[PDB]
Amino acid sequence: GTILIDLSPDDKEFQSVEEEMQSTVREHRDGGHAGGIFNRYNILKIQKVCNKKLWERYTHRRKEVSEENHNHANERMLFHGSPFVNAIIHKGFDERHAYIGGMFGAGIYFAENSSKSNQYVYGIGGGTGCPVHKDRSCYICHRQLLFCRVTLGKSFLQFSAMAHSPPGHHSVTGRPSVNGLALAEYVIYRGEQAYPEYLITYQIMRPE
Ligand SMILES: O=C(O)COc1ccc(-c2nc3ccccc3c(=O)[nH]2)cc1
Ligand SMILES: [Zn+2]
Repeated sequence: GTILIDLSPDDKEFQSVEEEMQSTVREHRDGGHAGGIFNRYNILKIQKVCNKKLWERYTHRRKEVSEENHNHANERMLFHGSPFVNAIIHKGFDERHAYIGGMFGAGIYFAENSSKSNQYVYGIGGGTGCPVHKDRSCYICHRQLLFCRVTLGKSFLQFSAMAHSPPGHHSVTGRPSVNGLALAEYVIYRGEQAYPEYLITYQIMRPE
């Protein structure tokens, strides 16, 4: 059911997604071990992910959440990096895309910082890096991230340095409690609460 539509670099939509990607890069406490060393990206392509069935799955669940939370879906646009990106865009998010060992239990994790999601493109901890060169900081190989529409509903706040969401909540928020520059991370426990809106193809760029 999925089609991918290329956005032109001239399109205001391309430009606003690129800006969110670039402006949410930060330094990581691993010095770049997982995701590589970079301050910005080379954006090669941005595609809209269009799947009627998956869209309707997401909006159905969004209405349920909304109606459980005084007509407030608490919808965000967040990044997701995954070795399963090509399955997610065709079949949607589900229990197979969960981070079983994540800090907030088995769920599907999203980030405000694009560079945090970049650490997962080649797997947990960056895995063994790119398939071609076995390099977590590869500057040649093309990487992909998703920029996703995510329904948080009532989110349980965890202050901090598939399972079920906590009773009375639709999600968990991991609030950064030590690194003052880190943005929040989020976890949902139902795949229907995210839609993989944009597929972004990019390279990390070697600092000069
Ligand atoms: O590789 C596996 O075994 C299961 O596959 C995955 C797939 C994705 C992520 C993942 N974790 C995150 C944690 C915090 C913030 C953002 C993210 C993110 O973007 N992706 C972890 C494991
Ligand atoms: Zn490579």
